[PDB]
Amino acid sequence: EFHGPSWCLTPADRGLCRANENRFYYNSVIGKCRPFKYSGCGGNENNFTSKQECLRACKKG
Repeated sequence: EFHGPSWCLTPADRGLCRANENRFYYNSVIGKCRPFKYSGCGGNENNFTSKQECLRACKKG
């Protein structure tokens, strides 16, 4: 059904810069966006800052 992009089901990038942030990662198992300590610079393009945007993007309802 979906084309299958390459940045919504990728593993949460957490290993590059050195900053203890808090981005919302979309879990492909439960579907809910679980916040994770994002390193910072470098990583995939799925680093959300809120939860309403994470669901409105990969879920789109």
